[PDB]
Amino acid sequence: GSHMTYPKYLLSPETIEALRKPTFDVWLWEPNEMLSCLEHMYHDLGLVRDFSINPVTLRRWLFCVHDNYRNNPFHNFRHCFCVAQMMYSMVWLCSLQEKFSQTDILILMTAAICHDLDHPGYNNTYQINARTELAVRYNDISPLENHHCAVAFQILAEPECNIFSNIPPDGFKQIRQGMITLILATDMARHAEIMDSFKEKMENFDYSNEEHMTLLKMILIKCCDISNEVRPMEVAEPWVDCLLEEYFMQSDREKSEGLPVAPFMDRDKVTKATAQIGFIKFVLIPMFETVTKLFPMVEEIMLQPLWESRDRYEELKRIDDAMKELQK
Ligand SMILES: Nc1nc2c(ncn2[C@@H]2O[C@@H]3COP(=O)(O)O[C@H]3[C@H]2O)c(=O)[nH]1
Ligand SMILES: [Mg+2]
Ligand SMILES: [Mn+2]
Repeated sequence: GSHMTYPKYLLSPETIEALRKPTFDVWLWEPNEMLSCLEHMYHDLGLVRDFSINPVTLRRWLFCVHDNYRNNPFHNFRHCFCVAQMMYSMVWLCSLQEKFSQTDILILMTAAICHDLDHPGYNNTYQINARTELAVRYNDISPLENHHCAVAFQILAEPECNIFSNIPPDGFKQIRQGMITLILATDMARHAEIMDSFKEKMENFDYSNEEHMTLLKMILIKCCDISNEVRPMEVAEPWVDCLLEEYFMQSDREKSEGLPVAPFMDRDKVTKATAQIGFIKFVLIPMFETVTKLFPMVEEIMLQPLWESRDRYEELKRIDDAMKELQK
């Protein structure tokens, strides 16, 4: 309803409102628009207010985080924007502010933004098997994730980027610990371990028990990370071709360098459909089923799109298969 046009990085009222929901079209926007969005999130969640974040530093820091993501097909700035924007969505969808402190929100949000810093676009198995410098550096223990985390704090140690410069040190120590746990929790090698620890607490969940809360925070960041398929089908789908783009780059290389190839990155055997049916049925549906025991509104906003996406890929596979029966 506006009297004149604004530049793009002046988000409109429509965009700001849309940003609260997981229907948001994470493809519409260029990096500067995404930066303004992340910025708005910090103000709107009251984090600028409650941690005295100098607002120019907030901007400088985000631009700096941006600079430290690489131009990978999948593990890129736009992916961290998805993860952060889904977390933002979740704060509203689950009323996380009723249950969590502002320090906990700061952790969730900053860990979402930082959780894949400087990802080289080849996973931990490649690093370990190739004996990369990262694998040697981190002794084969969640090397990518430990690195993302280290880069996060290197950025924050530069004073012009230090969004925590006005938090007292006890606060800093606490945010740092949370963020480390959360970013490390994103390594999928630990998925069943973390899911088991959570389910065990979920036998008698207790919002006043820090250990219960830490596990909830780890499940929350894990949901957000692997949440592409929760989004509308037109927004979700292009991500799968990016993921395969990386997975196939890795397996080419592995083949070429004599290293073990994983069959789920095997060009000859893998399909969008075959990639997503299992990942939806046996990773995403069940994780969100348990979150849903705490947050039942999660069913309708997030389990439904997943059921729909599983059903669609199942159809797709039926036709892809028909189609390779014209071949070979
Ligand atoms: N098959 C499939 N795997 C995914 C999908 N989304 C995330 N993953 C995997 O989950 C991993 C989680 O952390 P990263 O974001 O470091 O790398 C991710 C992918 O390997 C998806 O939509 N489909
Ligand atoms: Mg990761
Ligand atoms: Mn990620």
